[PDB]
Amino acid sequence: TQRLRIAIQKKGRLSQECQELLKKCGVKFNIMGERLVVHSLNMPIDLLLVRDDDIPGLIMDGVVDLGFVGENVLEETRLDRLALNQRNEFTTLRRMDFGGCRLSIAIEKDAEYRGPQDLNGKRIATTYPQLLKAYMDRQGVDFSTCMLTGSVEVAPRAGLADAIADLVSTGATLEANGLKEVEVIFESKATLIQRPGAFAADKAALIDKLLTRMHGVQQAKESKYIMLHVEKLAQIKTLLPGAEDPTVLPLVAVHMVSSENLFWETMEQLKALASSILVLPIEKMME
Amino acid sequence: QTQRLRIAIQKKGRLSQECQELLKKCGVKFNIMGERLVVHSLNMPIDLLLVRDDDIPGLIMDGVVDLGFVGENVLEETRLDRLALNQRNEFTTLRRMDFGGCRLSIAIEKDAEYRGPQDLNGKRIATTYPQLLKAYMDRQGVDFSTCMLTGSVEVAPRAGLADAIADLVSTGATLEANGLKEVEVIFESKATLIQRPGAFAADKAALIDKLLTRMHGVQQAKESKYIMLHAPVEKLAQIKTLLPGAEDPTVAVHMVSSENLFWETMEQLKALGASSILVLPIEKMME
Amino acid sequence: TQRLRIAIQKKGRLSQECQELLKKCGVKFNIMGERLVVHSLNMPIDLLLVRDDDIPGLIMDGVVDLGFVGENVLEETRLDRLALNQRNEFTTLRRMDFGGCRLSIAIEKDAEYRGPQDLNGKRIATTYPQLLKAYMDRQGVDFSTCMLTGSVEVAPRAGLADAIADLVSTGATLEANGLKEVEVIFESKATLIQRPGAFAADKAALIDKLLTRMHGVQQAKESKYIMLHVEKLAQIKTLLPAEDPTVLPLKSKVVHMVSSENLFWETMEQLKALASSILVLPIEKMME
Amino acid sequence: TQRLRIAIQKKGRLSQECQELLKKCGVKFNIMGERLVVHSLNMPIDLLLVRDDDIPGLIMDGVVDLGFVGENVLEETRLDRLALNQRNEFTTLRRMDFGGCRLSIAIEKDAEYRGPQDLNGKRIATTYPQLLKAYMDRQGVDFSTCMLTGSVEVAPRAGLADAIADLVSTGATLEANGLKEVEVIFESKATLIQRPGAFAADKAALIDKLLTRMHGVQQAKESKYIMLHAPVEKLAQIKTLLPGAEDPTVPLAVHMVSSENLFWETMEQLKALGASSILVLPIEKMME
Amino acid sequence: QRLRIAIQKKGRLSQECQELLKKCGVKFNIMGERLVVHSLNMPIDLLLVRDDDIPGLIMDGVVDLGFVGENVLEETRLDRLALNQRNEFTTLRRMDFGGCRLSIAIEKDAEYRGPQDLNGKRIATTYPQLLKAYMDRQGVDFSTCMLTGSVEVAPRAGLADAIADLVSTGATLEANGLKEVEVIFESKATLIQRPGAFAADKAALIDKLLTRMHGVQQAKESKYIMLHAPVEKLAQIKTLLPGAEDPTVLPLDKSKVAVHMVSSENLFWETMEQLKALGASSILVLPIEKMME
Amino acid sequence: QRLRIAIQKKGRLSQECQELLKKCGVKFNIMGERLVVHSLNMPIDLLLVRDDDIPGLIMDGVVDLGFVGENVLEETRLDRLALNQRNEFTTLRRMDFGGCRLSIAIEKDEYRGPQDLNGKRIATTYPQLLKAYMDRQGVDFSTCMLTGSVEVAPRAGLADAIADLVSTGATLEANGLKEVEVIFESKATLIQRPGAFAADKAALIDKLLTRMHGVQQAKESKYIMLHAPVEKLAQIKTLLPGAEDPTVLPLSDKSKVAVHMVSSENLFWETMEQLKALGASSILVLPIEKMM
Ligand SMILES: Nc1ncnc2c1ncn2[C@@H]1O[C@H](COP(=O)(O)OP(=O)(O)OP(=O)(O)O)[C@@H](O)[C@H]1O
Ligand SMILES: Nc1ncnc2c1ncn2[C@@H]1O[C@H](COP(=O)(O)OP(=O)(O)OP(=O)(O)O)[C@@H](O)[C@H]1O
Ligand SMILES: O=P(O)(O)OC[C@H]1O[C@H](OP(=O)(O)OP(=O)(O)O)[C@H](O)[C@@H]1O
Ligand SMILES: O=P(O)(O)OC[C@H]1O[C@H](OP(=O)(O)OP(=O)(O)O)[C@H](O)[C@@H]1O
Ligand SMILES: [Mg+2]
Ligand SMILES: [Mg+2]
Repeated sequence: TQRLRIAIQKKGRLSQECQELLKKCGVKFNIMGERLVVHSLNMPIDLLLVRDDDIPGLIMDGVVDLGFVGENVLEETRLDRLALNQRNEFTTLRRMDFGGCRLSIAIEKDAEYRGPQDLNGKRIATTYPQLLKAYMDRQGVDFSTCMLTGSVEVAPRAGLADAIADLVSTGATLEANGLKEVEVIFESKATLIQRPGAFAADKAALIDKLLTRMHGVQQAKESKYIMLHVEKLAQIKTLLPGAEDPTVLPLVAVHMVSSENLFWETMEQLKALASSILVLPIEKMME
Repeated sequence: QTQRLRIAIQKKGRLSQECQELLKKCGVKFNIMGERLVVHSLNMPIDLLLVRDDDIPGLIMDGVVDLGFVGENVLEETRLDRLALNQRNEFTTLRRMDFGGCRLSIAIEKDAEYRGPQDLNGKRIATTYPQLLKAYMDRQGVDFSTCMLTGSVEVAPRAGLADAIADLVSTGATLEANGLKEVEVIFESKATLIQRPGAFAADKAALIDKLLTRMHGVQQAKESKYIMLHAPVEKLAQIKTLLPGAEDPTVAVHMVSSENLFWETMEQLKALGASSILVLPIEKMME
Repeated sequence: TQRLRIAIQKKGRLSQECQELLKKCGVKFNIMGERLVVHSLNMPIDLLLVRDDDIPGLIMDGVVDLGFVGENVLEETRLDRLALNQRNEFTTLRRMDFGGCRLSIAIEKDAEYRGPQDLNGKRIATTYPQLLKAYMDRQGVDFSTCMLTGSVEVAPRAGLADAIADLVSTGATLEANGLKEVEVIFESKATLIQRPGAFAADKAALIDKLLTRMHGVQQAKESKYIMLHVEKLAQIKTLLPAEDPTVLPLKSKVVHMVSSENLFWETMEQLKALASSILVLPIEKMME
Repeated sequence: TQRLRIAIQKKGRLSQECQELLKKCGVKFNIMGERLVVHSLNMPIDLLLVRDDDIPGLIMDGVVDLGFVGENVLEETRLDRLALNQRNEFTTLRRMDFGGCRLSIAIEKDAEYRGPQDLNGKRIATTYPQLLKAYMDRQGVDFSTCMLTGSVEVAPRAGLADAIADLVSTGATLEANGLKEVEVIFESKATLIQRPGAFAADKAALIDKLLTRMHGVQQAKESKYIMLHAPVEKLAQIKTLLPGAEDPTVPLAVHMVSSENLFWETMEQLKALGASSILVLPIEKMME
Repeated sequence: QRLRIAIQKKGRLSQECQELLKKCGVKFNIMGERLVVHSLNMPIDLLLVRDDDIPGLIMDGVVDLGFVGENVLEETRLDRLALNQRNEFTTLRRMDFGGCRLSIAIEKDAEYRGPQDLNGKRIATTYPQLLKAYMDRQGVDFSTCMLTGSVEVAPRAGLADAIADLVSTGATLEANGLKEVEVIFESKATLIQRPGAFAADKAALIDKLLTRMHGVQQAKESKYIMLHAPVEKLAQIKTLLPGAEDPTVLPLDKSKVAVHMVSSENLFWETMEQLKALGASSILVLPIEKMME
Repeated sequence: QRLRIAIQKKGRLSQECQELLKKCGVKFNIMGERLVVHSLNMPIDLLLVRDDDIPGLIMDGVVDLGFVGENVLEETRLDRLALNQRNEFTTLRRMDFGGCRLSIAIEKDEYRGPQDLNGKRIATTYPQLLKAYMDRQGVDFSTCMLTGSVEVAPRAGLADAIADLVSTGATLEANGLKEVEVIFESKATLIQRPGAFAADKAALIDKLLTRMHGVQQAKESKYIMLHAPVEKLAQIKTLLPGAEDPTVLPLSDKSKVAVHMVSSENLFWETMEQLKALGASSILVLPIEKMM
């Protein structure tokens, strides 16, 4: 009567990473190419392959149960809706470790920027007018907008705007168009959100199972099994944060699980205190 | 000291290449330097702006560019979205292109009955072109709900999001893939060349006029052909009828057609007893 | 079936060139990707996108009306069938100017070959055992076979056979595997064949229309409009071969005419040796 | 002085997975482009990159020593050969954990199938006529065949046959062409077979070394080092949930090696018994 | 014994050279990374070599003809004149391809009124000889920094005040904080011949090939033009197109006449617009595949 | 002021060098064809230069460290010693990548050994390394210096033989030649400009080197767990001279014991087979991501 409906961006780098995570969590399915409803083989789950821009909208209107989407698109649509008294409520279940990107202010290379107040009175081009307003209201700076749905980087050289606010990762497009990033106003990752309202306890249990699995996939990526050699224990313990007590062994030899990746800096700190520092990977876990 | 003529063309898409091709066939020289979105003409006082197609009517309507290449569908949808918010919406149409053809069509599920528009009365319809859909349904006097999606419209029926859809179509591939059939053409679009409203410096006026006359000539050369054939003298008046064109045939008949010869026309000519039908191309012309 | 059914190889260089020719002849259709029956929008025609290997078989069993296929696959299947008294009759409508390739005998680079008789008693690997037999029987030379359905070029170095008979265009694979082409046994192009038996006169008329159009597409590719500059006219006429040249008005000068073949440099040079202001214009479309 | 000759499919899914396994077993070699005989650098082994369809043929004619091939192609060729009294004997050394796929009967979507008997008298298209016959004889149902070398999915919509028997995984091709899978007739994996007859004891020892290593490569894929905390209550139950060879070692803490992959379901079972800090470490290489 | 022709093995210059030999009716197929290539239908061998070695090979008589950038030719001529090595050759024809330009570039945030602003600055280049030729001609002293590539590194790295590189996009310059400020050499590809005497057969062959290349160029440039003009305007139209043969004229009533003729250049729009202005009509331009005066 | 490192701009050698700096915790992103690259998290500049210029730059002190083929380093050292130019530098570490070999090749159709080259003309892009080789074999030859497409020379009648870089024989077979003699086997190397550093910059190079050592040691090393008879333990220890002292745990019973330890090399199958032969069982090898 009702399977769990999950909205994923149809095509994009964000799509593969979302499909990959559902599969790493033991959700089996095949995309029957260009068909946009995908039925899970082994679980009572439907995938809807939609434009990312529509996903907050769908989640907010209860029309799907779960949704994978950029924090940037989500917050922009929430604000566009709050501006029209449209329902804008949802529950955030988990932040992904992917889809990273940032909304940044950019100006022409040949231009001085001491801070946000240097934009007071200038026109700014953006595809994220709401997130730009939120930032400039917070900095108390007045500006004009120039709304373009893309090719934002055109606007300054084209005499359309004094500056822009765009998504950025590399800065290739910026250099190409005579611009430099000068201010991060929003840092986004993908996020997994849930429609508002009540859930059948079966469907509740399913989402809980899925989430616990996602937690495990992340914890295995991050965590590491560390073995080292003597008798300077408590300081070493502090230098390697983790959940459980380290087991201390025979000839001292310490075995334990880090919660974070071991960095070179940390390894170097340990030699400065320790010897035979090993880090083994962890394929799978559940605390 | 003066602002160059600024022309907006879609940055990336089918429509982009065909527009760049035509400016070059009209003797406008320019080279695209990668992801740079302002392009300066080498030999003419012209700038190109490589923007999203959806923003072009917007730009033209706000006078911020001079000329714009855009789908008749995007243009009419944005004119209506704007008239609904008392925003500018005025522009002048210079010329319809012989490219960018496509149609907005209503589609429903394959195994479902459609006698005519009235069968949609009260159904919810998903579309990226809410205004053009409204225009059509008001003309047919049928009431319906909308469901706005920014893309992947074809998802909506199978997903239980809407009873039907209104999408761009050519082949039907996406429709068949998603369990739908086109049942009703509501808008037929080609690309068009529009001009911002208001006054033009007579230099810039003269330039647009030169460009238009050249565009006419590049189209006339595509359409026109030099034809040479042998016929029975008796069949002359009939042959004349079969080949519409501007000038009289010379004497063996030599002449220039205004339309492309189809096979069917050539077969008609052999039937009149004409022989050695040649069609030579015309690279360039000006009546 | 009441629509004309045409078999085309599904995917391959041969596929594009076949679709292209049907479209140049005014047959409109869209491949709805991975769907293997394609219905024409504007003509009573179905396309079946099948393996090339099955097309002679389908044409011979009347199950399709027309078929585009390599002359090599066609003749091999005809012979495999004649060997099992299976129906192997069909009608060839036209040879294509595409799908060119050749079955060639290849041996190891460091090996001597004075002619076919140097293969007498040797084992030969091929995916075309029938065409190989036809060749060797014609040369009266006895040999063993080693049948492999591909990667034929492996056989000598692998000690499977003394030589091979493979399709060739470049010879990349041959050099890579230590071999040289030494003898062309079969030259193939694609060909358009028709099932045997009777046709409804409507369906007959349709195939005839299509063929006349294909003839015109080819004739326009080959032909050229030539204009040049009084004695030696009859000789010039001979040098440029299907109509009288119209004799120019402007003595010192003159000539306008249509060649049936491409003008080659050699021919142009011959003309200067006799002529001046030699022009060649293309012909987009024609019907003699 | 003849090296051990191993046949692997030249190009396909099955190729990479076979090359990968030879390398994981310490056979070094480099593919030099379109070259089809590949010599091992460090072992007395040649690889032959041939069409998969020819591999059972080669193994059965003793012309190669070992062969990697789909169980489906192998059984079809054994039967096609037994039907022509050609040599069809070989020895199966080991079944691979890759190349999974299944031959399935498919019919048109909007058509009823209660079971095999619904096919009695229908024509069926397939590239695997023998495996289809084997299945239908077992179910005692009579049918016609329509042999196609590929694009089988065309046949029903094209009016060439009532149903088909094709390889299937997702169903994409089937949906695209108006068909539904309704009956699995053969489940295949890749398999490693040996030519029949005697082996020199050196070459025997080498195949045995290779097999023992393959066993170890598989055992390392399957096996995992698991570390967890549990109540001493529910220990015997935990033992049952993690099958392996050795007893688990046990301050708190259980260390052991599983013989199977831990699934999420099993990990969830363990948390339910009240176990905590469940780790699974990979094993690159092993030998019991 | 055959005609030996050197062409750059791989590069934009390679395709355009192979294309031209084929358009001239020389048949051959490249079998991958095979570098000595025989023509099927003509007594001609192709050598696929590095562009930098081609002037060298032609100058040492080891090949007969060579396709190469004017820039690498002049750089090697000078490198050789500096070592009293043979630097003599004959130039047969300038190509209408292989365009590129050696330019001086300096840091964006720096003042440059002209070449004299380089006096005493260090300059990086892959073309040390052409750089010297330029600086001698402007009478300016400078230091060099020779690098075989990645020239654009030098200024940002504090290796050099300026650079002289091949320049095309501008992207690399902007990326590295530089601006082109001065063109020192504009190159096209050229076809050169080894020095010495030729067997008259081999002479005749090169002459045939050259005449064919002339024809391929003349067909690119030329157009068959058909128009209507007032008979009074004909002589004037003739004057406006010095690129023309004498037109064949036919009457149509007697006001206008129909003119058919071959231009030597393409008609620009501007010229076509000039013709409408004289009161000509129905100006058509047909392409020409192949031709020979 | 900051540490300047030269790496080949584009080539297989480039990726492997960038990869190693990142595996050593140096953060940076290449913004297209920008050639001076600043590290985000360390006082380190990267220069993306042509490989041929790297020895030159290191030798002229203009950069601090340089990643480069042993072959181009030795060729430029010799080109320079021939012009009394400074050719001094310090070698920090040999890489386990950038393998390739300069080989002599002649026409397929007689070569008994190097003396068969006496008096023949030879084409190469490495004229110095060719001279070094021929001097070492005491053989005289003519040269033909070309910057590339060396394999042309014999078929073209320019030269009797060639000396080229080789990996596959493809180009050789294509052009009617056979490799007959390896004259130089190269790997990439990490070299340092000559002179004094400043103890900050000294400390940094030392940190980087120790990290590179650790990345290599983790590639090579393995955590091995096995069962053996207690009697066989000392013998097993001997068989793995690559080992730490094993932690040994008794089972259940006292017959077999369980041994956990770290090899310095990977275990070959052959070694694992040797261990089963001593009557060890349940030989497991786990990977090691990182170590020190
Ligand atoms: N088959 C087709 N489907 C869609 N648009 C088509 C088609 N054929 C022509 N067009 C034309 O292309 C125009 C824009 O094409 P394009 O594919 O760039 O659109 P888009 O995907 O909406 O782009 P954008 O990134 O601006 O949203 C349409 O407005 C229409 O006029
Ligand atoms: N989804 C799949 N569909 C078909 N075969 C599969 C699939 N997955 C695995 N296989 C296996 O791969 C084997 C051969 O793979 P491949 O795709 O190269 O075959 P092929 O295209 O029939 O090859 P050939 O060129 O020899 O005709 C099959 O016989 C089967 O055992
Ligand atoms: O079915 P065809 O005639 O081949 O046309 C393909 C259709 O698919 C696209 O729209 P769609 O809304 O499906 O794409 P989206 O994922 O961008 O929303 C495109 O705009 C075409 O209309
Ligand atoms: O349906 P899926 O599980 O996605 O499997 C893909 C299908 O593609 C192949 O058939 P195809 O129609 O391509 O036949 P051909 O190889 O002869 O063209 C293969 O036999 C599979 O059945
Ligand atoms: Mg759009
Ligand atoms: Mg197969």
